[PDB]
Amino acid sequence: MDTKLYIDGQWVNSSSGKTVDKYSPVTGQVIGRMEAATRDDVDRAIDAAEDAFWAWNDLGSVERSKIIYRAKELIEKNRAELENIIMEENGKPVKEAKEEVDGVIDQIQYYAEWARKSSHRKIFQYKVPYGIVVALTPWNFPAGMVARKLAPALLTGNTVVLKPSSDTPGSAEWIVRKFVEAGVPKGVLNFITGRGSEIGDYIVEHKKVNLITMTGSTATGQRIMQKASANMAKLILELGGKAPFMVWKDADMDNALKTLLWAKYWNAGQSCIAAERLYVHEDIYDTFMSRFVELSRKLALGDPKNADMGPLINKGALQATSEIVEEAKESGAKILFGGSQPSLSGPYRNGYFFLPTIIGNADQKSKIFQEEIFAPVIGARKISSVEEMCDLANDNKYGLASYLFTKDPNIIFEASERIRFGELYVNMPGISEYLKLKNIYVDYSGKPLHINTVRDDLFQS
Amino acid sequence: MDTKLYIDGQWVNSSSGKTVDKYSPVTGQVIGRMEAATRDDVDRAIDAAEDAFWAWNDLGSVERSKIIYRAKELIEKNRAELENIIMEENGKPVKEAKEEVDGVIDQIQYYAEWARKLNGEVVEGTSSHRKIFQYKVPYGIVVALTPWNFPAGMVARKLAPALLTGNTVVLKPSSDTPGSAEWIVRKFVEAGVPKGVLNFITGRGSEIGDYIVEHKKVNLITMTGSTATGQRIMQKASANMAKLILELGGKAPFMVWKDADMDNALKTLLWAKYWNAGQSCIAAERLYVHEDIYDTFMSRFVELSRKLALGDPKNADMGPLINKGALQATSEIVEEAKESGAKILFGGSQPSLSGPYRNGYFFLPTIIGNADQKSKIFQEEIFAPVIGARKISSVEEMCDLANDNKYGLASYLFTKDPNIIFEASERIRFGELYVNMPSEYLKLKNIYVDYSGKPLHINTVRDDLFQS
Repeated sequence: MDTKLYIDGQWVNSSSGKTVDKYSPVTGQVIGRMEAATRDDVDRAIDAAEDAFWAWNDLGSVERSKIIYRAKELIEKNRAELENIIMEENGKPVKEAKEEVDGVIDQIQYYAEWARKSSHRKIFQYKVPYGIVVALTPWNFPAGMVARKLAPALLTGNTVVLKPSSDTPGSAEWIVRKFVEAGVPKGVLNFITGRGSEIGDYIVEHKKVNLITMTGSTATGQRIMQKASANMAKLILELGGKAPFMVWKDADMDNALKTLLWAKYWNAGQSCIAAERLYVHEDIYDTFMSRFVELSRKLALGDPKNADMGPLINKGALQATSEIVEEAKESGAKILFGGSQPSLSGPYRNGYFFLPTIIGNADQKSKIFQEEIFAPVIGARKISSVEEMCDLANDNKYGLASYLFTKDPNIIFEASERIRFGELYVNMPGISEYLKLKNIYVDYSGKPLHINTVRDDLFQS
Repeated sequence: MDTKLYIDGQWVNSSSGKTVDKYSPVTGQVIGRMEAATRDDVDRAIDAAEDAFWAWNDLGSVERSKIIYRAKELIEKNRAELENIIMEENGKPVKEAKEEVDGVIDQIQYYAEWARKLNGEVVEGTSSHRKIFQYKVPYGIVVALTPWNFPAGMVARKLAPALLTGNTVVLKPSSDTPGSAEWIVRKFVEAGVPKGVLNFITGRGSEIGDYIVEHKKVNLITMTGSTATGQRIMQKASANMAKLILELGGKAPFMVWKDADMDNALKTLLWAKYWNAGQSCIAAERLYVHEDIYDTFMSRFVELSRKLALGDPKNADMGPLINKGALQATSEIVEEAKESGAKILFGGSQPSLSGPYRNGYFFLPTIIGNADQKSKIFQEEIFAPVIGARKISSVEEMCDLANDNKYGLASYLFTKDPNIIFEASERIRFGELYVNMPSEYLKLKNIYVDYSGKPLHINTVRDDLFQS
């Protein structure tokens, strides 16, 4: 499909006339185009948003919620199309796509459901929009993330300029279209595609932007933060991590294995909570590793209609992965399975597929263990004590997700405090952020004021 | 007084040996010294904090609260000393100092009172054999950057809650007001804060400030000060991804409609501009008065200003500016205002005071008319006892004037028309509107547990992989 821009209620082309090609990660062939927006286009979008803001605000939450509900309904009616788009653009297995769609739907529903939800001195506390919201959605879940971003912002009465990832405009565009159909007014939602190397910074630091909501890589987040010093925007940033996966000697093996499989290979490891480091107890280690290898052997790559795991999002990512693997190799590491592209028939051989890759002889200090991978590759390391394990877990710049398999309650308890991570998943696999409080303090006594530091003998005249 | 560093439980000197002189804003003479910490010192402090963190955490909230209470009590016992220090370092009128002290005490009390009240929570999972445990935990190592304008109160605001929530702290106060901060730190130590939990670093920000901000091991930065400084801090923290708590002042419009209670309004204005010589985040920075009363009001204001005494904290109504530099800046601003049309209706210079006080950094209450809405006086933060005034003749116009500003934190309105008040509640785009009157330190972490002890079924993991 060819995607366009949506600026002040119209589908338009880039003002410069430039486009960017969209490649299929399944075939490696161009399958679409998107418009490469200019600074000018961005500005226009922002202006539109500004214009629409007050009107949007005045409609009240209820009306907004109605619209949102309608949009959701529309999406539900045509979910198949969305699923197909997802399959095209990201190569996700069908099941995964379906799941994502479901999630999107549910989140929309949930966000809609928040609609309407001295003695002579009072404080009035209103909760009001921030104003103009810029939404940056990463292609990890190019629909789900959009849903997360757009809905609540919209409900709280903010106007929006959405820029999706250059890799996954299509889904986002579709969503936008759906929203428009549902009755979002002109200027309330604007859609801007384009290479971040040209416009991303500009979009971030623009004079009129009030809030930025973003999910993606840490570096990108950092950059955004740096930029926003110009306009003092409120920042909502989710920036992934390097989740340790810890399996103690007493773990239920099968379950653990399943969890590991999910954690690494769901969306080919391209997640903000994916298993990034494997730590297994020395007593079971070897056996466990084999089992894992065996499991990996059985996963099919290729067509979304039947594959267990999809491709990486683009050529560049694939290349990076390859480089990482090479680095691992050319520094001692044993590749226990995979470590290359698969060998597939027909169009699929030029897709960006990478084999499930498992690495031993793995240095705790190496790139494999210290830098985010975001791909179906993991290094494994033995452990022999709880404290040691904890130390290993904590030895990272990133602290988002973590996983633990054990039946020892004490250990679990201890990790609850010792593992310094935002989520710990044990034996298993926000709306207010978009509102600003304003206070109005009123004194209606009508009596003379007395202020400690102002002498009242100034007012016996 | 000569202040020092507190690093890993010891009072020490700077590693470089260098110090910075502290001037009295009342006399303009050097009255003390503080140590000019090095990068190395900062690093050491950070390390100490890191070391102490776990121990501090393990003590539990209750113990921490106890300590805090003790500290508060100690402060109360010796508040006079603190007051005196404040008077020395900032030249605040005695009353103001007292008020500040009171505030400090109260905030400490309040923060102590949250012990055991931010407990964790247990909520339902996605089945009857799944639970999600939500603990509230410290961020870790906190850097606290306190300003000079409320050099005790701000410290109190920063240190207490952080300490209670189980964070360890490296405090750097303003180079203009180390003494109060130091005293507070000492008090805390006396109360029983353990080694490394609280570290105190003084030093010129031009050397170390950036370094302190962007250090690898820092988890949270809490700061109050100027907007530019805040921006800089933000920029720096891209290096370490620290959680930021920033309070950055503003340019508060002061609006007086035709039906205002005159006297009260005047009093409020006086408070707003001249409290702490206008050196406050929510101080009156722009004056808008209704054309029907304007002239009279202005005179009245002028008259009031005439009556305010400057000089010694023991008897003055208003204190000096914090340093020579600030004074100079103020002077420059005034000159700019002059050399571009403006009528100085009163003041506009240093006062004429006897003895040592004439070399202090006092500036007269300054009131300016013929004031351009687009000028520096109306668009850039002043933070001094100077204000420009402008007529208004409609509500909409007034609103527009108010909103025409880069910085929007506080605002004041005097009127008896309810409709107007209502309208401003939505039309004035400011965080606080004063009408006819003058957990951040905790991180949530989740633990998801499945206890079923049964085989898991995950849509995308085929169970036919485990029929062998």
